[PDB]
Amino acid sequence: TRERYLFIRLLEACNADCFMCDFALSRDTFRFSLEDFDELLPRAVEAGVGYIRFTGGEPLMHTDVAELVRRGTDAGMKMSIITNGMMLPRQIERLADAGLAQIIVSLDGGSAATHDVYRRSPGMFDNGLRGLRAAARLGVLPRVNSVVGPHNYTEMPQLQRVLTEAGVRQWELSALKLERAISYPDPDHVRALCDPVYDADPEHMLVPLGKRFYGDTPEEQELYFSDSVTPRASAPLCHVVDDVIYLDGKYGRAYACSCLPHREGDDEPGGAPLREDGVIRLDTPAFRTHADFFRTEGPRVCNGCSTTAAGYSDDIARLGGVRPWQY
Ligand SMILES: C[S@@+](CC[C@H](N)C(=O)[O-])C[C@H]1O[C@@H](n2cnc3c(N)ncnc32)[C@H](O)[C@@H]1O
Ligand code: SF4
Ligand code: SF4
Ligand SMILES: [Cl-]
Repeated sequence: TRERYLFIRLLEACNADCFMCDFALSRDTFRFSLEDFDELLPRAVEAGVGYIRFTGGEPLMHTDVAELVRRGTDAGMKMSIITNGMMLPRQIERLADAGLAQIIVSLDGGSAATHDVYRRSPGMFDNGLRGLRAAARLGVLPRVNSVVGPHNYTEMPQLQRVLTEAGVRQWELSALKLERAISYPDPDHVRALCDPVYDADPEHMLVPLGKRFYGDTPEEQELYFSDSVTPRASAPLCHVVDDVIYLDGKYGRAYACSCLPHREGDDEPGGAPLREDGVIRLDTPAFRTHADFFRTEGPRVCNGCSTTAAGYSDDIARLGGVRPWQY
């Protein structure tokens, strides 16, 4: 059984104001605690977890994030953090010294003049870039997450060159996800500008993980551009739900992947309880029931999947295994 990924949404509070995210301007007060993490760590070890990725709102706003990285690393976990990068240059040295194995910075444009507008945070792009360079110089694996849609797809060729030159080693490029329909004026022009990004030489240009954000097959691309269904795990089964646990810290919920799958006709909270009788328990029968539904139904019903997760599941299907840091 494979090294699993544990996501912890440490908090919802954030310091940015992204148009597409429910946590924009959140001052929410929940903070996943060091005490919660100490109870969780042995459960994660015995559940087969080899990676712990902190996310939420903005993990660098969590005052204990470096200590959480320390304790995770001392238990043999590969620690990762997803950040908008605003505070990354100030904290990257302490995070690297605490054992941080990977930093993920979210960049949604090819320059400060566009990214800082989309996140309404002047200086965020430059600080993210600084932090990525410093992370690489400190031996931390640098990855970038990008959310692409009709508003920024023309910037992706430029962002590819920026990331390549900066020494970023992984790049998730995945579609904007919204409740409302998302339409592009000219899908052929999206392919015209972004096919060269995926068709670049992977040893000279950084090529995104997994599937193309608009789909790999004509059928996937038709479905993305016409009915706003994003690419998802293909074939008959989604294998991500065996290797990923996502903890919504604030509520009490564990999900079987980081896109937090929800049944259509289901008002109840998604996923499964993180606690049974106030005790943290992973892979509970309720969780396995949740994961089993999407293992078989995910490829059919999931509308908010990511390019990274879809390519991960497909490699398990085609090759029976994944490389390190493929999620
Ligand atoms: C919710 S953020 C939290 C971590 C950190 N604040 C950051 O932005 O990197 C986690 C990831 O989800 C992405 N994301 C947020 N809203 C999205 C949306 N509506 N559609 C697709 N991705 C989204 C962000 O760009 C980010 O890479
Ligand atoms: S910085 Fe991250 S958590 Fe904050 S609003 Fe943007 S995507 Fe959401
Ligand atoms: S297909 Fe569904 S359950 Fe599987 S990784 Fe994608 S969003 Fe998650
Ligand atoms: Cl890949």
